[PDB]
Amino acid sequence: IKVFTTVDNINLHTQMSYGQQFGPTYLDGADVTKIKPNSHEGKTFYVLPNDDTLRVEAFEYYHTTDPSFLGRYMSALNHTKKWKYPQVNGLTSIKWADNNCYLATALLTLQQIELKFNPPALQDAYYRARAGEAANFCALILAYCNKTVGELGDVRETMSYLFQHANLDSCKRVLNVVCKTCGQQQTTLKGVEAVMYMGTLSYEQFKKGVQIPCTCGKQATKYLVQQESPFVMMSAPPAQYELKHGTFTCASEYTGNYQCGHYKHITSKETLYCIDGALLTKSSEYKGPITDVFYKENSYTTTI
Ligand SMILES: Cc1ccc(OCCN(C)C)cc1C(=O)N[C@H](C)c1cc(-c2cnn(CC(=O)N(C)C)c2)nc2ccccc12
Ligand SMILES: [Cl-]
Ligand SMILES: [Cl-]
Ligand SMILES: [Cl-]
Ligand SMILES: [Cl-]
Ligand SMILES: [Cl-]
Ligand SMILES: [Cl-]
Ligand SMILES: [Zn+2]
Ligand SMILES: [Zn+2]
Ligand SMILES: [Zn+2]
Ligand SMILES: [Zn+2]
Ligand SMILES: [Zn+2]
Ligand SMILES: [Zn+2]
Ligand SMILES: [Zn+2]
Ligand SMILES: [Zn+2]
Repeated sequence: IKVFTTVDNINLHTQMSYGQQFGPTYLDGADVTKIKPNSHEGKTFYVLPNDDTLRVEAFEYYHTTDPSFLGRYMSALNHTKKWKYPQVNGLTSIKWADNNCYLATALLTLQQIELKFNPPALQDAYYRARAGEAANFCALILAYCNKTVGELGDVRETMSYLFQHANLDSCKRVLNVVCKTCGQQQTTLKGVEAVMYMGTLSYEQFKKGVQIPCTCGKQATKYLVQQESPFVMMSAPPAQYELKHGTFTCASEYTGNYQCGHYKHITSKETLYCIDGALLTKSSEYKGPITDVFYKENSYTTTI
């Protein structure tokens, strides 16, 4: 049966009654390697790279040479295609399934922050996600993050993985630490390290100064001097926090114990919204266990 095989669903290649024929083969998420070619006449078949043309084309689309990627990608795709993606306040979320709470919180965050992905696979799926088709994008996140369906995940970890696979070259951060004995030292962060900070949740507290230790046991302060990024992520261990409307963009809510809780998404619009997969809850002021707060920026210069 004359059929079409592909590695990226972009460049298509036109190739008896699948392992001996093509190797590991997939058709819409399902592993058909142990099947025989009927209704599968002319359909596009995902195959593993086995020639140089497909090996080089696989890097053009996925920017990876790991032979496990496609297998881990189609393995996650079998579940994500069965997931439901409701539109909650103009945003695509995921109904609870296979411990996808941290994935849904990451999907809502990405729809509200500016990010340009370097791999065309992530970028092309990023556009399809905002439109409503978030299956191919959720599976790709699991593949790039080396995570599997059902495994427990962390929002700060998953975002950090994606941030490295994205264009944050123009993102700079000029920090200044001063010591009561050593003196004043200036540091500059560029890329993924310039948009993230684990420690405090308040962007204003980062500007006013945060107490950190130097080589000397004496306490030093670290304050932000210059920031040049479309957004910043502020992270801290889960504690109680009051989120004021208009002072932030979106925030992540973790409830439970280490590697044992449940993630919830909070966003700021005309009023504070709380998304729990397919559920919605409004509030004027919010207070709860917040672990990550996202703030929007463009250019900031300190007064000190
Ligand atoms: C869900 C999940 C999946 C994977 C995951 O991987 C991380 C592994 N890396 C290193 C490969 C982590 C998490 C997770 O829990 N993250 C949340 C946000 C989190 C939660 C907590 C936290 C709550 N209560 N307590 C108390 C407690 O546990 N007692 C028994 C009293 C601790 N502390 C944290 C401290 C630091 C960072 C995150 C913390
Ligand atoms: Cl690369
Ligand atoms: Cl499922
Ligand atoms: Cl869950
Ligand atoms: Cl990349
Ligand atoms: Cl903001
Ligand atoms: Cl949970
Ligand atoms: Zn070709
Ligand atoms: Zn790349
Ligand atoms: Zn499932
Ligand atoms: Zn990678
Ligand atoms: Zn010193
Ligand atoms: Zn010092
Ligand atoms: Zn208000
Ligand atoms: Zn959960």
